[PDB]
Amino acid sequence: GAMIESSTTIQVISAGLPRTGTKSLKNALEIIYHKPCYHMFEIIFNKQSDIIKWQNLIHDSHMTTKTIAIYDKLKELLDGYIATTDLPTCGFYKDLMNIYPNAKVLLTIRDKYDWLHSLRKVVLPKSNDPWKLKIEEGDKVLGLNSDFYKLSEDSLKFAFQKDDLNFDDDQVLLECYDEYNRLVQETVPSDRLLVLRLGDGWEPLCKFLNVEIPNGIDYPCVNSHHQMTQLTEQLIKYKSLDAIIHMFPDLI
Ligand SMILES: Nc1ncnc2c1ncn2[C@@H]1O[C@H](COP(=O)(O)O)[C@@H](OP(=O)(O)O)[C@H]1O
Ligand SMILES: CC(C)NC[C@@H]1CCc2cc(CO)c([N+](=O)[O-])cc2N1
Repeated sequence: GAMIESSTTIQVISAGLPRTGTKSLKNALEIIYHKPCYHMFEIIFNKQSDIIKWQNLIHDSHMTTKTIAIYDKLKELLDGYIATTDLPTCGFYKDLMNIYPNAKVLLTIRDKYDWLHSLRKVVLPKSNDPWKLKIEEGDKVLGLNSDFYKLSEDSLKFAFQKDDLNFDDDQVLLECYDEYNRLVQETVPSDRLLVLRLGDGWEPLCKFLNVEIPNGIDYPCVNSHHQMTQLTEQLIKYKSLDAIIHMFPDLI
């Protein structure tokens, strides 16, 4: 197909929750558009200064005139990106739809129990889980402090629309997961939505986006809980990111 000059603006809004293939999608979108895609990894590795901006945004977003102030902040944060995935953005998908009226919406989904088990190993271990101590240690090596965890928890609460949330309760999380995914499919016009099951790969995505399947490039498969466990252990061992970054080429 012909090469065309794509606009550097948000073209794709992904509503999928963490641990649903969002980093693979981020990588795939960057392969298609040759511009960056937002993801929690963007905050952790490139823009930790964004953390307080997202926290402020979530704080203001329970609240027209104040709507515009928030929408402007949302635009500032996403400037120069061509897509959004993952926390903290995914909870804002309805607002992003208004701000970027020509952007299409994706929903990444998977088996709810596989999701919960992935989440527990990586994002939200039970507070009695000894692994949680390793996660906290690896996080410190990356320079992630209490404000990062606050942003993580608050943006999940915001996505699930729940003033508080027993994070140690599987049944609660499973119910929020199903309800969240259900509400996305109800809220977004089917013309504007593509639902992607883990493992679907390039074809339905590229069709939806009217682009050619990348030549000879397999659809990304990254950010497994096994890989994140290795990253955590390596961070603990070497006490820096830069010491090991060459060992995780596509992941980061
Ligand atoms: N192309 C692909 N095919 C199958 N699973 C994939 C995949 N890309 C990512 N995943 C899975 O999606 C999860 C990561 O999602 P996210 O990037 O949103 O955190 C991981 O699940 P597991 O932890 O169960 O291995 C990872 O294995
Ligand atoms: C030791 C290091 C690997 N820990 C970082 C971890 C794993 C990556 C990660 C990803 C997300 C969302 O994709 C969130 N989140 O939901 O805020 C938190 C974290 N925290």
